Amino acid sequence: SNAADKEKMQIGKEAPNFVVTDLEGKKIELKDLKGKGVFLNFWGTWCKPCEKEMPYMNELYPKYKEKGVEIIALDADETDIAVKNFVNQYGLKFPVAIDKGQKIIGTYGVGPLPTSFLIDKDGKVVEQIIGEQTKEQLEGYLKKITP
Repeated sequence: SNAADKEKMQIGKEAPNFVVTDLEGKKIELKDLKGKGVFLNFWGTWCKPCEKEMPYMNELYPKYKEKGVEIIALDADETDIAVKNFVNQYGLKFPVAIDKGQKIIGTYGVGPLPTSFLIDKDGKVVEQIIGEQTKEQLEGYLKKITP
């Protein structure tokens, strides 16, 4: 079997590492991002609260990226075509990746979408956030994990 079968997300403890390819073909490994805050967002193109908040994230991203915060938007296993088209129409600049198999979703215990996790520079999960957030709200979270 695999040890990751029994990996577990705990508030105030190290995030379950994962490895995905983003839509620009680039490798993301969560552990590689130690030194940065990470806003880990689980989403979908059909989820209206996800759709409405993602422009907000997009307007916040340049601001917080320089400050060493990464946004990783994990899509809930839709097609490459459905997702590339969504990202395209919105002009998203932050990393987007499809969680093939919904594996990472399972590891993270995600049900309702959208769900976000705040991961700080140590790679510790500090907060789990459920439901659509406002731009003001999102910026708050992003400040909370600025390195």
